[PDB]
Amino acid sequence: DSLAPEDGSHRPAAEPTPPGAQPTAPGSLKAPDTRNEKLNSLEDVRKGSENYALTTNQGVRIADDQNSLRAGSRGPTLLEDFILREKITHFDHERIPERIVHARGSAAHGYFQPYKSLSDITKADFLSDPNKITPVFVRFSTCQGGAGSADTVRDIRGFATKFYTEEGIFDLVGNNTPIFFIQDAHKFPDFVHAVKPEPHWAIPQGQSAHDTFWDYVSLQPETLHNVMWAMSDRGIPRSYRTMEGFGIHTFRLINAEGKATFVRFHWKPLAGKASLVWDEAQKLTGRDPDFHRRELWEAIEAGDFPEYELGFQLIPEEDEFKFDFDLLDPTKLIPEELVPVQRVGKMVLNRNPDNFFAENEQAAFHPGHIVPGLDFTNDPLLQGRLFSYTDTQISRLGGPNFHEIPINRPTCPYHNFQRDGMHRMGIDTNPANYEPNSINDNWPRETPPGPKRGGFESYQERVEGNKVRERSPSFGEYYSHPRLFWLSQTPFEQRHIVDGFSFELSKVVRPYIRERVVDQLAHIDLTLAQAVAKNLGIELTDDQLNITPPPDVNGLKKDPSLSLYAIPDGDVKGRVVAILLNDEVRSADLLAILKALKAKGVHAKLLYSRMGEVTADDGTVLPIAATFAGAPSLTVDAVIVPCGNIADIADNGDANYYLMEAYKHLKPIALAGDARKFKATIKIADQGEEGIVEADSADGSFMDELLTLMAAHRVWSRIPKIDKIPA
Amino acid sequence: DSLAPEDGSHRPAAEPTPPGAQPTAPGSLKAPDTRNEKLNSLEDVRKGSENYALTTNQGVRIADDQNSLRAGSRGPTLLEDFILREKITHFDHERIPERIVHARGSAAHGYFQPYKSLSDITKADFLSDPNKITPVFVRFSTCQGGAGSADTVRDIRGFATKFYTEEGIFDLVGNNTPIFFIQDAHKFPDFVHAVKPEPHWAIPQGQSAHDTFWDYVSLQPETLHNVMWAMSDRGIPRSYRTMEGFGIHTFRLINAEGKATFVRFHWKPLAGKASLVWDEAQKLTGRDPDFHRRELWEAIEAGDFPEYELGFQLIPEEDEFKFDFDLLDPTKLIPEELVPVQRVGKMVLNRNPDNFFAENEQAAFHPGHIVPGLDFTNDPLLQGRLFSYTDTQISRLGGPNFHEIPINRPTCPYHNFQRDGMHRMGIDTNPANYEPNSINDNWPRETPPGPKRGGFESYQERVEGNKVRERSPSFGEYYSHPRLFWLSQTPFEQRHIVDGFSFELSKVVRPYIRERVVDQLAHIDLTLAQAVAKNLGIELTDDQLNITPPPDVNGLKKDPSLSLYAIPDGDVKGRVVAILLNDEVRSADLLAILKALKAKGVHAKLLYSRMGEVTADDGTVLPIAATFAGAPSLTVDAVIVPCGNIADIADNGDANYYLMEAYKHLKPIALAGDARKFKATIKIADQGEEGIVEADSADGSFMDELLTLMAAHRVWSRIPKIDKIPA
Ligand code: HEM
Ligand code: HEM
Repeated sequence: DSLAPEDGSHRPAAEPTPPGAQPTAPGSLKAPDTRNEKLNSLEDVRKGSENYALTTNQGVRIADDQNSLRAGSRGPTLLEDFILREKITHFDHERIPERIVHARGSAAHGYFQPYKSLSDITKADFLSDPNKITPVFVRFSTCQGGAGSADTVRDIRGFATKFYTEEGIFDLVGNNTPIFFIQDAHKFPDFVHAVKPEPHWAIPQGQSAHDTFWDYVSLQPETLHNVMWAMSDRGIPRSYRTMEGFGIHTFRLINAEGKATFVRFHWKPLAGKASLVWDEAQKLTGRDPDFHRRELWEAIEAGDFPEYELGFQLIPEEDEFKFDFDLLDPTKLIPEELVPVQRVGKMVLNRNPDNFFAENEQAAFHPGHIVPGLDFTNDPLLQGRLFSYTDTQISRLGGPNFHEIPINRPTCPYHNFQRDGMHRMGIDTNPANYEPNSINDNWPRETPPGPKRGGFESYQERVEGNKVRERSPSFGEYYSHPRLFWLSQTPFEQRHIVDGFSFELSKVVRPYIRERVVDQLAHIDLTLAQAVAKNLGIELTDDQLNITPPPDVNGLKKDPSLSLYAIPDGDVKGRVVAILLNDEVRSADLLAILKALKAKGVHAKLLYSRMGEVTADDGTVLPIAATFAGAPSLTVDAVIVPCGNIADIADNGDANYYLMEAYKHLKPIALAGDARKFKATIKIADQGEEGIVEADSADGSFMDELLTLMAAHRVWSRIPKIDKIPA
Repeated sequence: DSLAPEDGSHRPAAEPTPPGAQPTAPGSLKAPDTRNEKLNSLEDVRKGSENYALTTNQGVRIADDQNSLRAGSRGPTLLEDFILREKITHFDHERIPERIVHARGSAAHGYFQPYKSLSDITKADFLSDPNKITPVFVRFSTCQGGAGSADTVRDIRGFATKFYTEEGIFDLVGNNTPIFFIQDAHKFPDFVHAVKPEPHWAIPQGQSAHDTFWDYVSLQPETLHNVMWAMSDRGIPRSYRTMEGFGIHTFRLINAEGKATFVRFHWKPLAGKASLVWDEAQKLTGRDPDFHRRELWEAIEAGDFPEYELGFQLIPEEDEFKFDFDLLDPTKLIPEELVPVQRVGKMVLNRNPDNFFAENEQAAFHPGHIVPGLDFTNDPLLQGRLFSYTDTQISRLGGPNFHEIPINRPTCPYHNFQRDGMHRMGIDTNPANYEPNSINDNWPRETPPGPKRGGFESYQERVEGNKVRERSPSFGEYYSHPRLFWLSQTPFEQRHIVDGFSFELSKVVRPYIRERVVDQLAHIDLTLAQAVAKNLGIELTDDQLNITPPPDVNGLKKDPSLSLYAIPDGDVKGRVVAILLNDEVRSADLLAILKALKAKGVHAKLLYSRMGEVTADDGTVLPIAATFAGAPSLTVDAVIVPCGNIADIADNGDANYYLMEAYKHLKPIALAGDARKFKATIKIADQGEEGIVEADSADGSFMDELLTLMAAHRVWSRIPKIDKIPA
């Protein structure tokens, strides 16, 4: 045949295009000129296709790939069909075990560069010079669900970064909240068992809203801090581009003089912090369970590269015990009001992978993979993680040679006396496979530690204690950080936390677990406890009403850096606006709308009651991106309704529903000319309302008003009004 | 210790209870007295818990399961902590590869029994006596998505049954539609690759609504038949209890005299056929991705055992060539108007598993597992399946001894000379591991074929032809079955098919693919092609308008057994009704409502604006099951609103939205007394309308009317009215 069309419409343009303009494709075909040392080094295993003959894996050309070999055209298939058997066998063996946690994830390639040399505090080569660029590979993920679960669940998110440094791979394997649920790695199977689907029936997926999770939390108050972050809007990010990242544990930075400095790692999203609202997130898991995966991929194809600032909280070794919390306790955060985040460098994700399985699914990150200039601490959760990644990757990725899988390979040299193992790629020519050896003059050889290019030596921390299985008494405080978090949130963020706990505990079948969680909230803050209790039909006791609130954290009664929205940081580039078309669109409005959006890097999606095209007043042919039902308001940041023949869409139920949903979800809406007739559906004032942009036409200040609302993300003042709308 | 409450509310009652009344639990604890030979034979591997000490896997009691061993309570974790290392190691290795296809599935144990001896047509032991009971294990599944994807997607469903017979395991591995998409097994990797998530970015999950699927369909017209079924409401079943099951392929039955009879296998749902509507199914993927799994599990815990009647379509050997279609072509169905389904037996699923992973995830089904009395045919899709299941299970389940994993083990004797392999459990004492042998007097020994308890011998079919990779010319007809299916559907079923095609093609980014699909629909039926074209903004050509319709199927212009709903078969037992409460419910209404529902085996869920309890007018304390938002109308089959203080929920946006959503999804709604004020929300006439039950109180005829509507499943007459509602 064949039938790719004559117009060449099958193939997407190899240039940045806005979401939905062209079919997506493998990164190296979408952006062939985007390169980095790692992307180039993968060239040996990239496999093309065009102009090549179809063959078996042994290189034999196939003549007929449509039929098995049989004795007669209606006869039995013959065992000698080696073509069919290789093809079916490889298909039969396609799947590998998904990760134990973080199985649902989306990744991209990029690069990192420090703003200045950090040689006074660390000898890490990748932070030693502002013009030294280090390729990275980043994988973002949910945490509980399987690899086929949905993106916009309520859950913690993983944020893992593989740095291909000149002195080794450093993996920074963090999450989107600055603490973890538990204190010691020994409890990790217990916690993860409690949050994952229950064992009898394997329900629920991607949800902590079930009895065993809340049983565990209620019995293990150390979890309450991260639970508070998960119940807030932090648990439902708008995009991986708009959430923070944290390494959680205190690590060490080691300089050339041997000085150790404690450090906690942060990633700041340069697109700003932004989250969905629960009803929107939950409905989006049904409308588009691949929303975050798609959003990341389309941002990079559009040139809206995710950018993050690496930042360090630095504490001198002499200040280890100066806080009212233990620095080694992963359930405690270090307030930025106490220890500021120093900016360190920028990370840009600018290329999607070519093959998700080969590059994303087989990537292996490990917090153990550190480099000279970095070291660990005794945090008891970090200590046990050091054992687990290595162990799980051998079974997940089939053997001990997972570092030879292309995405995992260092770009710098690697030489040692390790040999064999399943799927061994490297063919070693060294005469010796042991050291010391004389037969190869002891090569490859050990290298002493030094200021640069030196071997790894651990910091010589003094260890003094008996061999004990004991929690440090300093870790036995569970309510002051949850309280600090609570008081740092805005009133509307506090309401959403309450709503999250209420919704989750309403799904817990055993009422006494609900009551025990409420009792724990009474140890954090009474207003919080009472608001959740009222939603659960629970009444606090007199004793509960008199629980003394936990102490402030080093005199802090709040830290605004813990809130998503108290300090504006809203950027609109990369956001999307739905434009609800009609069959006689006033092109003056459309011109003005698209020009204003284009100027700020905001994308548009043209919607209608059907697919195809509609023609504007002026004759302009407009292509329809999707239908009102086909691409609901859940997927956009704002909605504009231009003037024209509004009767065409005024009696359309889907069109009205579109605005009711967007209104409920606090998204800015802009109506021009006769589009103002839609105000009745969303029942608000004859004279108007903050959050609803309206004018006779879409001109000068109309688009400016709409853009200012989008920079603020959502219209929080509309909260009290949304409860009367049936949406 | 003592974390369980002293009223014993942590533990669910060991007796049938309605959905939501008690926490769910492992089958053997929930129904200890429900037994069968297979369930009894698994007792040797069932492990309890209560009153035992916590140990390592080697039997060593653990003292402190809260902490790792470290040097000092704030020191480093020590390598010698063997307890931590075993616990983390086992956790790190929990996952196994998911099934290549049908990775999402839900299973239960039950039993089968034939109505009468079928010895005249088959010597299969399990079909030989009405008193012979055969334990079964059934796994239902979706087909495209991973194990963590959602249940109510649009997709084919798998229906696999493992019969533990006295002469061997027979697995009947079928789907919920009577044909498959492709003709020859060589194309299975191509088709599956096309429907699964696209390889560069691994989107979309659980959906065929993407370009590669429709590209393949457009290029391979053999797919159109199953595609028609998938786009119909067949692709979105209400529950696994309410869908049909088919083996698809023509197999053979072989009696004791050696006569072969062609057979196609059917499962009829005794609960009747019933599906969701697309908007409901897609929203239910977000609100409860585990809806079918949960529904199956809770039906069994309630005593609403899923029941299916096994039926055979039987064709004499000499009638092989008497149809317009080839009996070996799996893209063609055998119309029940031509060859009736003979009732054969009943299957009842009456016990859930104890551990989903151990029993469901490791279950292994193979269509090649047949028993004497059955045989295969040359259907080329079935022939290639024979090779694939064995192959894939060794990698999925770790080795060649997967038949020793408890759920997969036969209940009958198994003895042979096979030895070793990974994870070997059986310790063979036979002196010989080969035959022929004299050292063990040749045991175990082969057995001749015979009427009962004999060895397997294949039916001696004549084979005549050259070795060729060639499709039979008899399979080259692709549009008459699609058209037969189309014409057999009700008008509302036809609209739902049109809507499915239009929705899915609107998600295809390359417009030419949409056009190619429409052209293939114009070879099936012009009305169908025009309606889908209109929704895509596509205009058929004059040549497309003149394509002659394909021929009838052996004189048939329709067959009502292909419709879900043209012949009523509606059962209400097991269905559920939402009851929207208010703070002063009129208990006369509630007593009448609940007793009427209870008499027909219909469940109820009492909803309110919060959790806890509400008090009825006469002091009756009413326990709240869930909130309006917490348990949406998506999860119920009907909604009743009793009288009382309606002002309490009349202003509630969620309560109104609950009715608008239920109304739009065609569910019966019943309003009593003051609850009739809600009619304005759903814009129903003053006089009333069919599908809305209304009266002054919930008495005599009110509940009979509502139950009548529930037996008809949905209110199809309301279809024209739902478009004006913004829901
Ligand atoms: C501060 C606490 C933790 C953080 C921030 C964290 C973060 C993550 C992330 C982001 C991933 C996915 C990396 C990817 O995208 O492939 C991951 C995977 C994993 N984590 Fe951790 N995790 C933490 C605690 C733990 C603990 C305590 C253990 C066990 C002792 C653990 C065991 C695992 C395992 C087994 C995997 C799968 C790795 C693989 O298959 O390649 N995690 N974790
Ligand atoms: C009439 C056509 C087909 C039907 C009705 C069918 C049905 C099913 C069902 C219901 C399952 C899941 C069983 C379970 O619940 O574990 C399954 C699995 C599977 N199917 Fe088939 N299938 C068909 C065609 C094919 C073909 C043509 C092939 C390959 C040549 C194939 C390969 C597989 C594989 C590899 C699995 C996974 C088995 C395992 O891991 O245990 N299927 N199929």
